[PDB]
Amino acid sequence: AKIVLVLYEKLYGCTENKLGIANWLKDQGHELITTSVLDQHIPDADIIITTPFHPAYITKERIDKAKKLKLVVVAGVGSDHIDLDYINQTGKKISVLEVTGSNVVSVAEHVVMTMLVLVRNFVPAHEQIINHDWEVAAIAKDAYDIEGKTIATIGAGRIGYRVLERLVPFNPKELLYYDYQALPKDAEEKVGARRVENIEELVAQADIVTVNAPLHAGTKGLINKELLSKFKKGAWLVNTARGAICVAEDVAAALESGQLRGYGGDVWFPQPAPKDHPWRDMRNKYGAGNAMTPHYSGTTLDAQTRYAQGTKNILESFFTGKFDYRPQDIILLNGEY
Amino acid sequence: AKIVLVLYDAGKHAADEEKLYGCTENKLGIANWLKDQGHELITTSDEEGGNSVLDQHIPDADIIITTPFHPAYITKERIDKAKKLKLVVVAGVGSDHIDLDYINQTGKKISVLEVTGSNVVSVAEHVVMTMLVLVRNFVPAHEQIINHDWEVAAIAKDAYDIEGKTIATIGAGRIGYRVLERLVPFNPKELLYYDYQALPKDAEEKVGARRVENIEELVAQADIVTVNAPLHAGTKGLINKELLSKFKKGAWLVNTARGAICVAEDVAAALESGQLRGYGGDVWFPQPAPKDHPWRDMRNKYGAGNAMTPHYSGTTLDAQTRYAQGTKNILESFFTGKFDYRPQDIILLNGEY
Repeated sequence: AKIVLVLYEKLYGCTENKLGIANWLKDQGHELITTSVLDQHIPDADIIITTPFHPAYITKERIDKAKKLKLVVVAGVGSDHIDLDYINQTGKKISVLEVTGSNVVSVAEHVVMTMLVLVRNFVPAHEQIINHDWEVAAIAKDAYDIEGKTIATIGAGRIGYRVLERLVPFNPKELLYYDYQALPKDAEEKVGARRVENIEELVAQADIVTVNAPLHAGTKGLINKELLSKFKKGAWLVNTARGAICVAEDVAAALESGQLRGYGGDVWFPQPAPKDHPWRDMRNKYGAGNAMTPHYSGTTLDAQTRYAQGTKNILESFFTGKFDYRPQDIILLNGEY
Repeated sequence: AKIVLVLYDAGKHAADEEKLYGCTENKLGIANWLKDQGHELITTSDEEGGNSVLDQHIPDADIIITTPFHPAYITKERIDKAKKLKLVVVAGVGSDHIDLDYINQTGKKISVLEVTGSNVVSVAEHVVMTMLVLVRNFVPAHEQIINHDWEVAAIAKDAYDIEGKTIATIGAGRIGYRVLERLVPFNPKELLYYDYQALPKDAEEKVGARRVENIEELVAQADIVTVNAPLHAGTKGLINKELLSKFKKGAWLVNTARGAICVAEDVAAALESGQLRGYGGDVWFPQPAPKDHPWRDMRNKYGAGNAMTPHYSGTTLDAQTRYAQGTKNILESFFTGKFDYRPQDIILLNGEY
């Protein structure tokens, strides 16, 4: 097989380290093309490996030109950059696989981290120290405990549920969720969560809201002026799902107005964020309430180790012709959903 | 009765937030209550040194109320002058600014009360937050954003999950234990503790904790170390060059206990050299921290690994509400002559432990 790897020492998901699989592949007798050129090699690539952290767009055109293409692998989780409906439509026997579950703990941790950072007002506290100041009242006047807060998640899938699990020992007043399906009843009692049936009702009673839902027509621009006006005044909002779920200027406006006390997360639209993106400079009235990071929560070194191993497991299932894939990793199995 | 209340001035910040009870402007929310009861409340931030408002009122104060976040040093010399003193209250937890020893050894009839339990959840949250910020490399990541940069690889190269890490606490009291409880669902490899007494086995198992009998073998195996112990002869300068050398290489260290438990320059050294990947916490010595305290500018090889804050973890608005209420409850027990204090609040009761 000819394999095209698109990226950008426990680092793996960069074009210098090659998922740590460069030798794993050559000593199996394969040719590895690693790039950050790709269009040169698509006509004869049997396999294309991508990363959601520097996504190569597997467009309609590229699919067309890929006459040998049998397999696209996402070394991580997220297929937004692959034209899956087109592959499906073509009738071509192209499998698309991802390392389902490899990102979830990492992002769930990031969410809880961000909540604590916003709630406890960590950002301006640390900024005082490094700027050689000390004024405790300036920090404490907007520092709260996460204990006693009502916390709501929009989406209770793999990431959202793991968020709830990590919140349980923090003694929130209550954990709430909105989703398109019920959590299995045992799973629900294990975190003490209560399902709320509509989004407006959910956000109205929440001190902290976290967005853990797929981007689709239903969630695109979901967090807009109108919805934000139904949040508790002074709520904290975290989003590590997708940038496009929020209306960027609407969020910034709600933070400046005090509708939100804080906003944080590591997802942006457009991404990578323009130098001028409103979420870089937005602050609450106290000059804080911003816990934005670049999109990295799922590229910790521990995550990368899981992506590397998972990519090998997928490749081995393909090379052997066993196709003994994990049901959960399959996005398309020979063009089929 | 005359009550002297020593707190910080919050200035502009006390106007911003009604719930900031622990400042001179807001007076623990008890000023009108005391007034309606006919007591005289002197509220001050001026605690040093001799001509101070505190020292002016000491000779006839019946009650002195203090805060760990701006501690009035209730020294032997002040105790001797305080001819009317019957009660010292800590509006919070922490009594190292008060000469308990002298009161107890003399047998002077002075009670010393604190609001036990009111601080613990706040500090425990702060420790877990600080663990996450360090391990996940949050500080330099947030810095990229506000600086108008975007370079994921520069962050990801020193970013880990907390899952699968070995995490050890030095001290398993009220705070150390609540840290362990909050770490359980993060799936660490193992939770460990060092302490001078064992946790009961039910408490140990609730959190999957294993006792390690000495600090050297505790830190030797821990990816993350958190210090949750009182300052005494066993802990003063505990975290020094020698002990640091025994830490797992690239460890993260969190201290929300007392600054003097660490040797400051030793921690800075271990961070620069890579013995520690990160250090964070809200405690300093001296305190407040001088503008040139080494923990301000210290960083790891990548210019990060610093999650220090000023000393505030126990003074969130939620904690202040509990301090203010607990203080009022103590004063009520005193004023009524019931002396129905919560047993856990009593440090000394008329000079006796």
